[PDB]
Amino acid sequence: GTDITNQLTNVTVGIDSGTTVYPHQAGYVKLNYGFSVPNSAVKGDTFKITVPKELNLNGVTSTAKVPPIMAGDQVLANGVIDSDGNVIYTFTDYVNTKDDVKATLTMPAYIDPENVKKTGNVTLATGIGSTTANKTVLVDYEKYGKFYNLSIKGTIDQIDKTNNTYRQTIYVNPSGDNVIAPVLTGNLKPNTDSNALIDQQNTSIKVYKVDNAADLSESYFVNPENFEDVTNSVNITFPNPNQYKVEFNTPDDQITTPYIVVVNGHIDPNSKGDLALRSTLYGYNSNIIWRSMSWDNEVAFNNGSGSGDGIDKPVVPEQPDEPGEIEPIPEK
Ligand SMILES: [Mg+2]
Ligand SMILES: [Mg+2]
Ligand SMILES: [Mg+2]
Repeated sequence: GTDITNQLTNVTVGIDSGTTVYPHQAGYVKLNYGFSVPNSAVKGDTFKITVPKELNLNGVTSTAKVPPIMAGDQVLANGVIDSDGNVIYTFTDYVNTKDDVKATLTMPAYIDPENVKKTGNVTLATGIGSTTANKTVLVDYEKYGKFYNLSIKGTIDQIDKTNNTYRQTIYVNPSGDNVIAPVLTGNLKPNTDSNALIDQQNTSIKVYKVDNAADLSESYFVNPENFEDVTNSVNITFPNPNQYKVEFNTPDDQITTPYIVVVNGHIDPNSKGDLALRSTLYGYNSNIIWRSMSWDNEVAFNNGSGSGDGIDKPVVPEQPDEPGEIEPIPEK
């Protein structure tokens, strides 16, 4: 179990991405590593990759998998994230019989909103031993949309091209206003050829209640101690084609704090369209006027380009036709 980090040779480390990264358009940076393994290495030896706290490796959730390093079709090393957030790779028995091994590794890295608190420049740094790479990038977060007492901010946190999935978060009432009888709907962005498939089989939804608006930062981060899972209290349905509906039904029939809706859905691999979505928050004000406010999220399901050029903005939809009723397709 010798830490041979300093014994690796021909080491290269790099950070690749555009000058601007868009976390809510499934944007991420690519961390790359290259190195030659000394022949003295044996099964059990390890090496450490220094990871900056500003990034979340391989995914936006804690369950993201650390990819193994390969040698031909054999696993060269298996990695794990330690208590410091760094990655520890442990060599397999491949090094016991193979000499002159040269390896590479690329891991997508997402912006960690807990450590990047608002739109601005951030200096990213990663490395192996004394071989480090640095890059300053501009991280962009859009302010939430607000129409009367209805505020909303939708996102697309990441997509998985091979498994045809995507993860989206919708921040309901980030402004902390008073909303009576609120309802959230998620549709395909209208008049577009969206590739999303929204239904009971393809869409998993969880809802969390935030203690207060003050607990939601400009990068939309909420400390785990300030939100709790209330999926049991809302009514989730899919009343129309490719549309989900979340009725909050709180005890007072009013919400005064933000709510986080996490959507894990799927894409139609045979669709030639992009992942285009429109989220709409409905609600009454004190004067019982039923209104609706939307937010559009769109990203190309190409994977080729990191991100950028997508869509992440507010949209005022045609207001509801009937009070208390949602629209099958929120246009305008
Ligand atoms: Mg060896
Ligand atoms: Mg982090
Ligand atoms: Mg706040």
